Amino acid sequence: RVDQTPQTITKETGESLTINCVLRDSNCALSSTYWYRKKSGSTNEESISKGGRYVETVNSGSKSFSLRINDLTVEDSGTYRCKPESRDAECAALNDQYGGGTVVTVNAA
Repeated sequence: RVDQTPQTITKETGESLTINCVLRDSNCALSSTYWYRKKSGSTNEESISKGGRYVETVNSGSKSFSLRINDLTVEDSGTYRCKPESRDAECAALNDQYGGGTVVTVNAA
């Protein structure tokens, strides 16, 4: 199970936010990690390219990974989710588990 927190975030333009995910109840190693977002109202789930304003931090030992997004704009509003992937029947079945989502609101400032 992927525990993603918080469930909602509201920030002003220019601020930053951090989402945290932890893979629990699994024997699987945290090998690879992915982040996705669907812009508010949109159909399209987009992959998030790590780097720049999107700063991922990983702790392999605790199977925790977080995304800090800096310099927020209105266009960052959306639903975000995380997904681990493992290199074991169970671990093929970690590349099917996602975090439960974070609704992000960034207000014009």
